Amino acid sequence: ETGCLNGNPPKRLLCGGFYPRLSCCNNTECGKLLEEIKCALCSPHSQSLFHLVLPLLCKDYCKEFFYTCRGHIPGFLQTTADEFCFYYARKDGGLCFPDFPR
Repeated sequence: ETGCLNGNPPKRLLCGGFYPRLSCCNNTECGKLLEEIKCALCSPHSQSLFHLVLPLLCKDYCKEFFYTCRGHIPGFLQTTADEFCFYYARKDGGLCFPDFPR
């Protein structure tokens, strides 16, 4: 199931706080969330995470991201969390971002 957005699968050993052993590679709370989402490219399931360009978000994390970054991101005041997560969160509850413990 693992796969990088590159051609080759991940390599076991820089986003090391999220994917230390194997990978593909503001002071606000929204900034920390933007760091986490930034490190989604280095995920071993990044090819499956990417099927605003964001990985398939978990529902709870999608609500948390929307409410935490609303007002800092253009257009988040122009939509509800239900529609935003309807477009960006994964529905089946399977493999979603974040795919690391938190």
